[PDB]
Amino acid sequence: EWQENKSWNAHFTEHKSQGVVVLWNENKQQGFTNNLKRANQAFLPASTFKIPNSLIALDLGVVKDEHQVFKWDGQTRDIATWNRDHNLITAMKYSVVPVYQEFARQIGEARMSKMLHAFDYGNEDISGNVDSFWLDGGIRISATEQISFLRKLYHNKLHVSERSQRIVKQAMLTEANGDYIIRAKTGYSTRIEPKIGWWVGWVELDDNVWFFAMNMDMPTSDGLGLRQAITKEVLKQEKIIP
Ligand SMILES: O=C(O)c1cccc(-c2ccc3ccccc3c2)c1
Ligand SMILES: [Cl-]
Repeated sequence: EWQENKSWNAHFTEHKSQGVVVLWNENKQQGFTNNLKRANQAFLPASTFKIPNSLIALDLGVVKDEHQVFKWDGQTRDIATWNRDHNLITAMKYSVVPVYQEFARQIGEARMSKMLHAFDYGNEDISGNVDSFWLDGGIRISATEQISFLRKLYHNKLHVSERSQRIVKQAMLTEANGDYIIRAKTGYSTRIEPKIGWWVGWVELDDNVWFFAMNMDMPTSDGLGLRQAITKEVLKQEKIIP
């Protein structure tokens, strides 16, 4: 059951942008969004794919645990934080594509495809290069589809071990204070139009969980901070966070 609240569009327009925020109240099993059409439009997941990618790599033993070090390959890239050693935690924190590209190559197309179908993840289509299909291949996912996937992750209901799901939820940790915990993952899609940014995850409260998934137009990297800012303004508006 779903309600459309066009008043949230103000948060996008104030910043001369366009996008969708989708909220899900777990206690009440009710969803909310500013744009039901865009809520169900499928986009490239980009670095939000690092969630399913981590789960599969851990569950197959490609990644031993969250401490295993993935050594920088020595190739200088334009993102400074990528030119260093990483573990699962920091690789997630800094969206370190090269690390996850090597995961995908070791996972393999066959096992990746099988796992994404078991996850019911998006259109489950890995068409393209195994090490970049989530950036410029055929895989697509909508904001509402992100929520269904995330809800299964939260409840340890995905078809991987509980350990794998706990580790990935730890690596998703983004913000925590006395009022809430946010576990989430950002995304930035540029190789295929329209260029968008993602932010998907959930807000843990004492007595409830609010799942969220947003995407917005991102013609330039200058607006990437709006992914979190716009999401948080909606959360504040709905009195989910002070
Ligand atoms: O936020 C992310 O989720 C993310 C995921 C993957 C890559 C990048 C990325 C890539 C190129 C950039 C260029 C200019 C400024 C920032 C840039 C950031 C960000
Ligand atoms: Cl944690």
